[PDB]
Amino acid sequence: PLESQYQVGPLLGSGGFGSVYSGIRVSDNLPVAIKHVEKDRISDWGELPNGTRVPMEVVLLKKVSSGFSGVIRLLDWFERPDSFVLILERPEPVQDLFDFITERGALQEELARSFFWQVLEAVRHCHNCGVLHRDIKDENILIDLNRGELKLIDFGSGALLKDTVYTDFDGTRVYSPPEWIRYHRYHGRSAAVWSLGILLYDMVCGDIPFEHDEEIIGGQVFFRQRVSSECQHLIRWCLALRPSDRPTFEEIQNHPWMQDVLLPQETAEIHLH
Repeated sequence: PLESQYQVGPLLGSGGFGSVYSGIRVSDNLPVAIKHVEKDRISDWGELPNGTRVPMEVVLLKKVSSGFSGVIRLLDWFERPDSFVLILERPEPVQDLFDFITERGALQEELARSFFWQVLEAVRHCHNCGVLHRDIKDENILIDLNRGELKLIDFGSGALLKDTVYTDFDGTRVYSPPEWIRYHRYHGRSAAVWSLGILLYDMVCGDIPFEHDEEIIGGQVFFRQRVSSECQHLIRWCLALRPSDRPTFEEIQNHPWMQDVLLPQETAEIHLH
C-alpha cells in the first residue's frame, strides 16, 4: 500500500518542487519526508533498468543513495495516476540553510568552513556517482542541528553528469553562471563551482552577491561584511567570469581558507547546540 506504510504529518512546504510532508515509517517510526509531484509538472524523465518511466530525479537519487553521504537518501517511491511520491530521509531536528542564515545572519568563518567543506564532500560524492545537482543553494541544504551534518536535497533540476555542454538550465537563476546568462551554455563542474562561490558568499555575508543578470556577468564582488582576505580570495576564484579560471574541487579543498575544518559533531557543539 501507499499510506499504510507511512503515517503522514503536517505539510513542510510546497513550491516548484511540489509539496513536501513530514512523515513516519510505521514499521519502525523512522522520520521521513514525503514529496508529491504532479506528473504534468515533470519535464525531465528517465527510466529504471527494469523498464519504468520514472522522473529523472528518481534515477539520479538512486545513483547517489547507496552508502552514507551528505545527500538525503531516497528510501522509496510510488506512482499514482497523476503524480509521483518520493519517500526521503528526514533529519530531526532539521533547519534548512536559507532559514538558518535568515535567522542568524552572516556565519562565522569557522562555521561557514565546516558547512562549505561538507557541501563540497556531498557534491564530490554526487559527481563520483554520475550526477550533477544543478541547483546548489542554501534552500537546498538541510542542517541536522544535533549532528552538525549538512544534507543535500532536491534533485529535480539535476542531470546525469557529462563532459559536453549543457544548453538547459532549470535551477535558480541568481545562482546560475555568467556563461549561461550570456550564451545559454555551460559545463557541469565549472557551473557547479560558480554556484558554490555564490553559496560561500551567502554564508559569510548573509545574502547572495548578485541580484540582476548584469551583476552576474560583471562578476565584481563587493563585500558588505568583514570577511577574511583568504575567504574573499576563494570566493572570487570560484566566481571567476571565465569558467576555465575557476578552481577544481581539489583546488578549492586545498585552498588555505579550507584548512583545519571542524568535524560535524564539534560544529554542532560549538555553533548549533
